Amino acid sequence: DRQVGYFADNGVGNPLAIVQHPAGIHKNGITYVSYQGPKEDPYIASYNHQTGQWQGPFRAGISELGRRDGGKKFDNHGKPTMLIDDEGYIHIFYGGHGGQASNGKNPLGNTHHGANKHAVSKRPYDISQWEDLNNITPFGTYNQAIKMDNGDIYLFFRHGAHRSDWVYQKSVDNGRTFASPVSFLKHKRRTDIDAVDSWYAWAGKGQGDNIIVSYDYHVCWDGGAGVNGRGHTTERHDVYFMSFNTKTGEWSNVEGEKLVLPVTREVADEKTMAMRTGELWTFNGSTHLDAQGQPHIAINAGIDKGAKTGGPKQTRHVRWNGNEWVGGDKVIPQYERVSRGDFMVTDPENIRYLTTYNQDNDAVLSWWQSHDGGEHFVEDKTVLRKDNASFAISAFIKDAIPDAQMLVAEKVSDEGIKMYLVGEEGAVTRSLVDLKTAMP
Ligand SMILES: [Cl-]
Ligand SMILES: [K+]
Ligand SMILES: [Zn+2]
Repeated sequence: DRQVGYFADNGVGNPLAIVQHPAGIHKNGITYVSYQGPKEDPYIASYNHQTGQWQGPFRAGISELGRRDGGKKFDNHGKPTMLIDDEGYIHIFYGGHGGQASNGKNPLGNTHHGANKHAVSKRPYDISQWEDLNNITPFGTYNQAIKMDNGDIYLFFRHGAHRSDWVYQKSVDNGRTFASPVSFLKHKRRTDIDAVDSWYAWAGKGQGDNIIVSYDYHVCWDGGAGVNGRGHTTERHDVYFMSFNTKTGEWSNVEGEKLVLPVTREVADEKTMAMRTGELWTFNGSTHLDAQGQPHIAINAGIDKGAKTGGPKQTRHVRWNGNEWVGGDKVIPQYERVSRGDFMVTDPENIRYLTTYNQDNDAVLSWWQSHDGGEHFVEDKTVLRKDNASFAISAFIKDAIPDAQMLVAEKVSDEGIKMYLVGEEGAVTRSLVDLKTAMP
């Protein structure tokens, strides 16, 4: 036998992403991890830090996205999001790319394919057996699950495909029933151009009973519209910020001004804009508060080189300094390829990213540290590096301990992808004999 750096070897497509979060959660000495496996089904494993033992992976549900007739080989939008409820049941939200006509008429958006789904463990703290609840709307993409101190559960998602509101559904009974969706970002026709307001959001815990949300704007062009008939692209710009007080129900901007829901583009431009990106095209990141309660934002942006996706985008750091939004500098200086990363912040000046980028054809995952509030970062330890590969990463694990902070997928082909749990220094290893016995 020997120890290997990966805990599973069956990921497909992009098995992880920062937007589907948490992908993993630490509780009581156990780190639970989830990722997208064969047929885009959600798989879950766990590591016991005291005994050194891995369990799983086990399949938690059956995704429609892996059973489509034709189309893109892998969809990836239904990779899993995890939550542990106050009774210890593990919930997995997965499978959705906006629903389809067979599910109904979507009253808050359009559709695409794949009903959004919700599985729960049959027993508390036991990842081996699952049951379906599917008690959330099927018209969902981009699940983000948050549990408050009182046990209430909020699931944030886009209520359909592009031309859809962003919503949450709230449960007060440990995820067994959910109230109807509440729209917090509005989609609607623009009156000045042939496009629809569309959004991408990342919701996370704030302090106290607050949830914080960073988001970018998608110019969702009608077919044949735009410059020289360019038509529909992934064009996105800018980054915005707002907060949700879950006790009162009210939303506000960084200065505490209250917002009427759902927030429109016009209100957002007036009240919640955090950093304009000019002509740069964006891909949203994440947001976290510093020790003074001030929001910091990771936003990816890059030059539009004429592709349907614009061009490669690099992570940049933005923060509220107490009086104004500042920043926008790239985390990796002078880097012009693709970078992604999540960050931790303590004092407002002290920010650390765990970021992936490529050097030549090698995939790198390394820590980058700033002590000047994100104007300059310096690379510190590399936690994982693989030749002839690229990495997909999760957001930081909920309540992570130093040994197990982020999930990484070593993309080489689009199947058989090795999955890694990494900490401050490197991977949490697994016995190869154990892994082979466990792999389904
Ligand atoms: Cl990119
Ligand atoms: K990502
Ligand atoms: Zn669109």
